Order: sequence, then structure tokens, then C-alpha cells
Amino acid sequence: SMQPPIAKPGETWILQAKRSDEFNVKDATKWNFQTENYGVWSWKNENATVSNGKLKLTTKRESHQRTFWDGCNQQQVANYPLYYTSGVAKSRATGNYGYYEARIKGASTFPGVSPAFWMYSTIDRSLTKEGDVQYSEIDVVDLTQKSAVRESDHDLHNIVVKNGKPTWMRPGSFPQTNHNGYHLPFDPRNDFHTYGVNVTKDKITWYVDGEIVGEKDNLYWHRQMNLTLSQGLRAPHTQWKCNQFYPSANKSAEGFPTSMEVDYVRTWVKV
Repeated sequence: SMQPPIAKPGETWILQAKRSDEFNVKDATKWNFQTENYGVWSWKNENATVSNGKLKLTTKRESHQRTFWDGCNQQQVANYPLYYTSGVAKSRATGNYGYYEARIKGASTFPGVSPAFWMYSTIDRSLTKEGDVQYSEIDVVDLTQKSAVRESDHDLHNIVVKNGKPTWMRPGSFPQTNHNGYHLPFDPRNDFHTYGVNVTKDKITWYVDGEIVGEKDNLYWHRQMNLTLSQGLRAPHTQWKCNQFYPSANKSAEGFPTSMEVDYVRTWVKV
């Protein structure tokens, strides 16, 4: 009975239980709620809560320190001070092709946080031949990370070997293959909406409330990817340089704590 909303007559689709949840319980076997760290925040299991059939992922102003990758100077920096903690749910299981959907309400605070629903692989830096893909990332949606609250991004990221060197492709640098921008017909903080992507060997197609908002050829997105829900920090609390976030001098507590809410995530594969 649960076929995805895009199913056509004649198709059978099978729910991927290891990448789906209705969020009646907090299931730490299925989800990694405290992953490896990146950006300018740290994950805490305590920032992921389940109540009343919804997942809540919360960002907090909380001074702490940890080891931090400083890509500008190509060094890990020990005891690096950071100012915010946040929440993640990363599937322990992986896959690639399928239809993915989540029903999500954004965080009330804007600007400063970005609810996201996305999937990513390990980075394999040992694959060095021309055309080798070392990293695949599909962003189903990044909410509230642009200057206007109704602008959404539905992007792709990858590392691929070009002219013998491993090269990042990002939406900003390769828009024709990696960027889909959309003006939403609603404020995403005010209610739950459905955010989806259909991933096939040939094509990636994005959906918002059942309308098609993005579409690209599947050139570089075939690796095994973990499906993720998370809330990240943005301007004014970040700077972007050398392909990553760095903290800004704005460490305000105003607008925190603030939480995104997830009613469900559902993944299907067509037979």
C-alpha cells in the first residue's frame, strides 16, 4: 500500500525500512544521532528528540571546544573554540537509487540556521584515475540559507578527477550540472511541507509538495550514500572560505535554541 506519490500504474516499489521512519521512537540502531563533526558546530545526541510522532533537531548556543579542520592552512587545530551545538540523524545503512521524501517544518529563527535533508558518501581519496568520482552528495533541500526566507536550494556536490587532479564541483562553481534554485510558494517555517527526490541511474528529479523543482542528469552520483536530516549554522554566524565554514565574530544567543521538526522520512526502491 505505501507506494510513493510518483508511482505510475504498473510499477511496484518497496519501502526501504532501514532508511525510513515515522518517528514514534528514537531508534539509535537505525540512526546515528551523533556522527563525525564538521562545519563550526558539534553534534549532540541530546539535541535530537522524538515526541508526539515527530523528530526535533535543535541548535543551541553552547560554548565548547574540539579539534577543527582548518582547510586554509591544511591543518587540524586542537582545542578550537566553537559556539553552537546542533542535531543530526544519519542513516547507518546506505544506498543510491530510489525515491526519498521527508515532511519537514523549518526552524523559526531566520537568518542563522539551515534545516537540510541530504545524502552523502565516504570520500575515497585513493581513486586517482581520470573520471574517478571520490565523493557523491545529493541535497534534497537546504532551507533558509539564502538572503530571502522563501528561497530554497536543491543541489549536488561531488569530487571527480579532472586533468589528473581531484576537483570539487559545487552549485556555485558548476550551476548547469549541480544547482537548482527555487522560489517557494510558502514560508517553510510556518507549516510542514514535503521535500523529495527521485534518483535513477540516468536522472535526478526534485519535488516540493509534489511539484517538480529541480532536474539533472546523474553524472557523478552513484556511490553508496547515508541519508541524513540535520540543522546547520549559517550567516551571520559563519564565514565561507577554502571550501568550508569558519566561525564569525557574531556569537549571539538571540534566536536560540531553535528547532526543525520532521514528521517522517520515507525511502522506496522500484522493482
